[PDB]
Amino acid sequence: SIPKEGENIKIQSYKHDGKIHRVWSETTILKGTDHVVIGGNDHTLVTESDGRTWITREPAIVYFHSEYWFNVICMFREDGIYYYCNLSSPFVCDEEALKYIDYDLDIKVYPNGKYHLLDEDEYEQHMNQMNYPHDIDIILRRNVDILQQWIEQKKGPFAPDFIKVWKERYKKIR
Ligand SMILES: Nc1ncnc2c1ncn2[C@@H]1O[C@H](COP(=O)(O)OP(=O)(O)OP(O)(O)=S)[C@@H](O)[C@H]1O
Ligand SMILES: [Ca+2]
Ligand SMILES: [Ca+2]
Repeated sequence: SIPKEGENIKIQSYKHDGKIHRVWSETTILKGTDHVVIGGNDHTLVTESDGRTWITREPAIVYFHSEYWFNVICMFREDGIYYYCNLSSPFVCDEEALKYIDYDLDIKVYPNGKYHLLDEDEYEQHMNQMNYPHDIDIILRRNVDILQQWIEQKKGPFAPDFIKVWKERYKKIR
């Protein structure tokens, strides 16, 4: 169930109601442990819930954790490193894909370190429409606070040395 280094995997995101949200066709595995999966992708096909497709324009390093309710996408744009963080179930991985539930809230981090919590409106609507249990609401709000602290502390994928190591490792394997 732990992906191997050099493996190309699919990533499948779902909503709480079981519907597919988004699928990324190809991510190369850089690190696979029981707790952490790091991958890189570049010009991967992306499929939306209506089947519509688009191809990513730039490389990304992706960070998944088995014990935290978020995952982190690290983007290399012309004026520096952008992060897009999903609030989410932790991941599971099987032969089909690395899989998680998308829980609406998102955090964007700019090259200057500024972060913004996005999609409180999306979250409120979906939590009512799909009847998220109280304990999911508590865990997600706890994990928003944990993720803001990781960003402020430059912990995990927010460490500049993390970016140096994995961006170079992906450039070599690709
Ligand atoms: N797994 C991924 N691999 C590569 N790029 C990704 C990945 N996930 C997100 N991105 C990039 O991160 C940015 C935001 O991701 P989106 O696909 O917009 O996700 P999202 O923010 O969860 O959207 P909503 O709120 O569900 S419509 C875009 O630049 C994406 O290309
Ligand atoms: Ca999201
Ligand atoms: Ca969202």
